[PDB]
Amino acid sequence: LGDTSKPIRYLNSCFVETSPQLAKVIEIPALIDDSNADTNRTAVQELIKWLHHS
Repeated sequence: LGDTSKPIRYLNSCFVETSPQLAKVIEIPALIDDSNADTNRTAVQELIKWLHHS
């Protein structure tokens, strides 16, 4: 229930944003839109591609 226009931040073991390949935790700003209860398929596609050998 947030804003579906923010980028995706990648976090390593530390608290500094780094390269996507050397990342540990994915931070999705929002999934369900706060305007007309929409859904964003970009985030799930990125999650699917990242949850692999990357």
